[PDB]
Amino acid sequence: VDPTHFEKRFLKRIRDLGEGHFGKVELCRYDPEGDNTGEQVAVKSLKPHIADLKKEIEILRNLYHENIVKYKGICTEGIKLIMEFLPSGSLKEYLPKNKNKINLKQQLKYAVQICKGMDYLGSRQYVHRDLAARNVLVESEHQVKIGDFGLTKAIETDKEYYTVKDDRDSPVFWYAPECLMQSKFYIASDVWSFGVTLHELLTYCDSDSSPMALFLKMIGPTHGQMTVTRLVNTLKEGKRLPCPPNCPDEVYQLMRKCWEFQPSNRTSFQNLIEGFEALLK
Amino acid sequence: VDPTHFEKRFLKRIRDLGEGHFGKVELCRYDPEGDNTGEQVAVKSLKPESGGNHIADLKKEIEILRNLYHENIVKYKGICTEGIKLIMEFLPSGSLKEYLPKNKNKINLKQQLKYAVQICKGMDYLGSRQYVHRDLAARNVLVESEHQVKIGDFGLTKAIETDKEYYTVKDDRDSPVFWYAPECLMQSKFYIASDVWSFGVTLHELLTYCDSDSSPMALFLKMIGPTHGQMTVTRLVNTLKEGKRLPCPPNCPDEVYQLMRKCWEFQPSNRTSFQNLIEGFEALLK
Ligand SMILES: N#CCC1(n2cc(C(N)=O)c(NC(=O)C3CC3)n2)CCN(Cc2ccc(-c3ccccc3)cc2)CC1
Ligand SMILES: N#CCC1(n2cc(C(N)=O)c(NC(=O)C3CC3)n2)CCN(Cc2ccc(-c3ccccc3)cc2)CC1
Repeated sequence: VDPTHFEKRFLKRIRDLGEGHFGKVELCRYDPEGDNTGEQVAVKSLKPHIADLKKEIEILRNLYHENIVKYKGICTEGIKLIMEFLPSGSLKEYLPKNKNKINLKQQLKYAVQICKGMDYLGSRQYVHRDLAARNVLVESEHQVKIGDFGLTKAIETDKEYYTVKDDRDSPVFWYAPECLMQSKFYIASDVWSFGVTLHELLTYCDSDSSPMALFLKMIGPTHGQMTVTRLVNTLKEGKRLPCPPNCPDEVYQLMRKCWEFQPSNRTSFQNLIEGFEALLK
Repeated sequence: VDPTHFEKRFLKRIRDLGEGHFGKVELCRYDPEGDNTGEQVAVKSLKPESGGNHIADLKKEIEILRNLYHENIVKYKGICTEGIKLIMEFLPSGSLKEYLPKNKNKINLKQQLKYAVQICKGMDYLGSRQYVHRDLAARNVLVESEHQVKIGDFGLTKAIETDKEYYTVKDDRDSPVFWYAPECLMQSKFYIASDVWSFGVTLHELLTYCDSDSSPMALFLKMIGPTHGQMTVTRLVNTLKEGKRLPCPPNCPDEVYQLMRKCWEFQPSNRTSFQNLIEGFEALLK
């Protein structure tokens, strides 16, 4: 018996966790005894892209880090990705609900854990390209995990970036200017996304101070097909998301190093881990 | 009786000639005698659910056109007030987009260069009055006769301040991006030199008889290509940064393509002027 082979006939749908417009992530129970005692799993599948999900499956199968969601296996009819279920969900769901329990010290420990997870990915020559609070899962009050790798791409040995072709669904309010301007994705681009994610974590993912809400207030909400060129212009003039309420200036200064215009001038994940650990002493 | 005062009760709507986001231009007959012998007129008006600044902007447009007098600018006729309406002459041939595909056999290169000259004279008259047009495209160039064109819409026209070189725009979501200079796409800044860049695109349209399969939009989307209703403009900017331009129209001589390329220098200060373009076409027509 292969423990990473899930039979379709025992994978019972409970409900949806998430949707792109090419597929979904569902809560199922793997229940081979038919009595509802089976483990709950998160199951990624396509609407009725296949090559892309097969590559994503193969990336996650071979990642093993305490701050990366666990691969559990596949269901093959078409193919489904079986992952551990984290019932606390993303930081976007968990933080608004748990402000009273989650103080600054705990936010800096989640930041360190996100940086460790990201630096392990970068070490395997991957660029994530979708690092946001909605993709960071809460394992417990004390631990988070990167929970989705839908846009993760390999960087070829002795290249520095991956160039993207399908960009129409880009999370632009999280993207470094080289991604907006030239569709180029470097590890330094994930560091820029991490700065935005840290901004979300420090605002407890409140929807009224999201990266999108705050950038739209800055550039104007009614520019349609010009939205992205105004955002790049704004970033060109030096403007950045403001210091979160209650956020100490030396945390804000580590965030700002994620957002130097030029990839080569941004902080490393290792430098961020050291900065946060210094603040935690 | 003011001949520029059109009474609503005599303005009979016939059909739509054009539609934007906030208003339309309609073919009407102004028929005071009630017997269908009145003149046909083109009528610009706002949609009911109009919006914030649209009335102010149409009233500015009306004052702009009222005081333009040039043989290659559509003629103001008057207004209708009740929800103000701009009354213009009606040109039954329509725009180059309607006319050129139907009339390839009679419109040869010499006639195309004369139309280019007449567009540049109209544009240089508008520039002379400190206006930037910001919408110069074949769909806004009307055909008076086989021998004459007129610039027939001023919906985006603005005054450049005395001792400024550009106008900065804020309402941009409906921009004709495949006609826009990089400084318009990147900074929403509009110079007379920006209208020169649009003129070069409009020349390309004229030289392709406005065929839809070689439109500026079709040719740029095949270059960049059809990516997202959110990243399209930043790919287009990148394409232009790298030096890519619309190719030479089939049958277009290189000496005409070279006048068109002087329109499309990346830096506004490096682009040809309208008076230079007129000179170059006139040299070719000799
Ligand atoms: N991490 C995280 C958040 C997502 N996620 C994963 C888990 C987990 N493993 O437990 C989870 N948990 C919860 O929501 C619990 C109820 C509170 N949410 C995973 C991504 N998904 C969005 C998504 C992204 C990509 C696709 C997709 C699939 C195939 C092809 C193309 C795109 C589909 C959905 C949102 C939920
Ligand atoms: N020139 C030219 C082509 C337009 N146009 C003007 C005329 C004319 N005077 O004869 C014309 N003629 C024809 O089409 C004949 C039948 C073949 N077309 C005018 C502009 N319009 C587009 C447009 C532009 C702006 C607005 C607008 C109105 C109010 C508020 C905001 C925007 C509405 C429509 C397209 C047709």
